[PDB]
Amino acid sequence: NSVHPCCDPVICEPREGEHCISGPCCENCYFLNSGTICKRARGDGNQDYCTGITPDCPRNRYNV
Amino acid sequence: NSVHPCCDPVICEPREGEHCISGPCCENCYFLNSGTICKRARGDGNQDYCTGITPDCPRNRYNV
Repeated sequence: NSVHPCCDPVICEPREGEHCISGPCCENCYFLNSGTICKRARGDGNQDYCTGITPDCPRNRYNV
Repeated sequence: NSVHPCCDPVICEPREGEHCISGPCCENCYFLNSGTICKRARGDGNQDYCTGITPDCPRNRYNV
């Protein structure tokens, strides 16, 4: 198929000015605001939140 | 010009099986053996060495 629209194929980094390529916490090449819920929990209210600085969805650190 | 031969443009990561894209300590998409000198010093013998796990040339930590 083809180049990811966020990717710069001569560097294998995101195009200059963009943050990221893909991930729960990446949207149109930019990081979602930290605090954005990226996964809800079955229920303690210990939900997983975006960091604002990575594209993944970190496990909430209060989880055992 | 064109895609870096190490780059996978649908992921913006190195092709599967390769380590890296470019850097003093990257060669043909693979990490140089750790211990490989990547820069000599003007002279204490405190040279900079590749790590075996990154493509950059770290400053030797014994440097003030």
